[PDB]
Amino acid sequence: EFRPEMLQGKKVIVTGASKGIGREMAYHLAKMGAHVVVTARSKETLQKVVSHCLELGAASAHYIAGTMEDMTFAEQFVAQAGKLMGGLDMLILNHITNTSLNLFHDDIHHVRKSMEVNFLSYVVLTVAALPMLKQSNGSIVVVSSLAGKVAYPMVAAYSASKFALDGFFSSIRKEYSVSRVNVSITLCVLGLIDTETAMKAVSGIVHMQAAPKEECALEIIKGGALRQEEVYYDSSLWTTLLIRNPSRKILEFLYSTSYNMDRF
Amino acid sequence: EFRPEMLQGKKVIVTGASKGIGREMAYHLAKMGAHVVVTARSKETLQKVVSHCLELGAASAHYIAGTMEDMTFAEQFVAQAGKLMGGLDMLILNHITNTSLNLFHDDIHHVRKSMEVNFLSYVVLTVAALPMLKQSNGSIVVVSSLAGKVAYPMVAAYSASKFALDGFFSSIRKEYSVSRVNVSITLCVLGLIDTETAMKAVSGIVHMQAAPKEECALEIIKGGALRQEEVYYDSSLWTTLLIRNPSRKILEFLYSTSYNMDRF
Ligand SMILES: NC(=O)c1ccc[n+]([C@@H]2O[C@H](COP(=O)([O-])OP(=O)(O)OC[C@H]3O[C@@H](n4cnc5c(N)ncnc54)[C@H](OP(=O)(O)O)[C@@H]3O)[C@@H](O)[C@H]2O)c1
Ligand SMILES: NC(=O)c1ccc[n+]([C@@H]2O[C@H](COP(=O)([O-])OP(=O)(O)OC[C@H]3O[C@@H](n4cnc5c(N)ncnc54)[C@H](OP(=O)(O)O)[C@@H]3O)[C@@H](O)[C@H]2O)c1
Ligand SMILES: COc1ccc(OC(C)(C)C(=O)N[C@@H]2[C@@H]3C[C@@H]4C[C@H]2C[C@@](C(N)=O)(C4)C3)cc1
Ligand SMILES: COc1ccc(OC(C)(C)C(=O)N[C@@H]2[C@@H]3C[C@@H]4C[C@H]2C[C@@](C(N)=O)(C4)C3)cc1
Repeated sequence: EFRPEMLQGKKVIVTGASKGIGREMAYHLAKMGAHVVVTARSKETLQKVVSHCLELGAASAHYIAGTMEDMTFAEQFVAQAGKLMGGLDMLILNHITNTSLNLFHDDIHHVRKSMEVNFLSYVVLTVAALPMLKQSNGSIVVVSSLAGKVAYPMVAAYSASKFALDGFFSSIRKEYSVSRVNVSITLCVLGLIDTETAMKAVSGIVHMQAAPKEECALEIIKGGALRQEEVYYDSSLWTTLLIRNPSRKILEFLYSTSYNMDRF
Repeated sequence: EFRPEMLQGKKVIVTGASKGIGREMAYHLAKMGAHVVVTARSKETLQKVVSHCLELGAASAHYIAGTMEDMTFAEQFVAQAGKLMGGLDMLILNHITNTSLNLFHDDIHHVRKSMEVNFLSYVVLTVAALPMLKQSNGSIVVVSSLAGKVAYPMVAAYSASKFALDGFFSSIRKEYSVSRVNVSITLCVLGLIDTETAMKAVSGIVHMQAAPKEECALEIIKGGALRQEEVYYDSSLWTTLLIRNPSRKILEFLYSTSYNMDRF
């Protein structure tokens, strides 16, 4: 069972932590006395998150600013953050590119950028962070959505990227398992959360309950620290008891001996 | 219920039809006396597929050669094919970039190219083909894998792209449904198929039964023409009765009224 002590002194990276769910996570970690490196593009809002992080009692707090469109930056960032904290225990992958609810017409530029930022940079960051994470037997935490398990209209490019995350990360989990690479991977499936970006975007289009930004953030941190494979968090419990797919876990198992990894 | 007559005189595009499942589909279509435009990179193997297509009694048969890494080409191809057949009734999306079973290490180049070819060009091709497809109330057929519904080790990049397909195309289906855009979308989930590329790649690593290239090709064509949302095709029937996810269909529905499209 979870205890706040678990994060004490741990070295954690949070991406897209200038606002919303990201920022809330940085604050939780600050309260648990962890080492924290935060990132986003806006260095003003990032300075402010760092200050409050030190206030709340973080072991240390730093930021590095830059866009996750830039794959060179994503690689360099992880290294620099590692040197700042002298190692890495948890990689919380949270950022997403500016997106809004719209019918898809011919906006290929958006579909591309969505894969580039929401998915591809998550990979680039994982590659960079893995050596340090093997060292500490750490954790990767990937923030996904209900849109990354079931289909929604108006978030097509977004949904695609969030689906890709499940495919990739659920796949390398199986690789790590048999390679005895001892890094855990948590995929967090979130429903509507009352962040400002969210509430603006869904206003007048979608209607239903939003779950609170603060509790959601903790639920994520909880799941990663307890090395859970998935965290489900939504207002409706009917969702949390239907979003699960035991069929898939069974299939992935019946297939599990039908290949042979020993060769690697 | 299906009948070969349904394809008679229809104008159909098949991608990656120089070999394997692609080529088999082009032959089935030729037998049903359809118009056929095929594509891949290799113009030698493409000439050959065209000849045999004419032989089997295609209403017409042509090829256009070029790489689907090139997004300009994917756009131009659909247009040229449309002019050749004077319209378009079915878009069979089948090609994938060269891939093999391996643990993921740091091959970002591959992950990228995989999204570029296996997913992104599918979108580019859809955008281009949609005006003609609205005209004929046609069909889009998207070739996916069991790896695009459940997680496998050693095909991480591949799985990611095939997951993305489900997310994007399952999403725009819902858009088309309420926009009264009358183009059907078939996602074909395939298990191991005895194509050469497949048999070589899995040899010594994976073990189990492959389903025959020819029957698989027809099952796809069948599903698209009967405007089915999904086709499942695998050796094991235990798969076909476990791969289904009725929970998701239920959730997508309970959510279906909780947003309001009327604004678009
Ligand atoms: N909010 C919800 O109801 C909802 C629902 C389900 C799942 N989620 C998931 O939860 C996560 C966080 O959502 P949120 O609501 O907190 O979003 P948010 O408020 O918009 O925050 C996104 C963060 O990402 C950063 N960012 C945006 N573009 C970037 C770029 N190009 N490069 C680097 N950083 C960038 C932003 O900082 P800068 O713009 O200053 O760079 C910001 O700190 C997302 O992964 C989302 O998929 C959200
Ligand atoms: N085979 C299986 O057991 C298996 C299992 C599940 C799902 N599937 C799915 O079934 C579909 C077909 O599989 P397959 O076994 O027939 O594969 P395949 O034999 O390797 O054929 C792939 C086709 O794509 C073309 N292609 C490759 N790279 C290309 C590029 N960059 N640009 C344009 N065309 C390119 C190839 O022609 P050129 O190389 O000459 O360009 C070839 O015609 C794939 O989408 C795959 O995901 C296959
Ligand atoms: C069509 O009906 C629906 C659409 C969307 C719905 O919320 C989801 C659970 C899918 C979700 O994750 N939405 C996110 C997404 C889209 C938008 C709102 C939210 C924040 C977001 C952002 N932070 O940029 C902007 C990114 C529910 C229902
Ligand atoms: C780890 O155990 C497994 C791995 C892979 C398995 O087959 C799948 C059902 C996932 C699949 O779709 N494989 C495809 C894929 C990988 C390889 C073989 C096949 C053809 C392919 C190609 N045509 O390039 C080359 C593309 C089953 C089991």
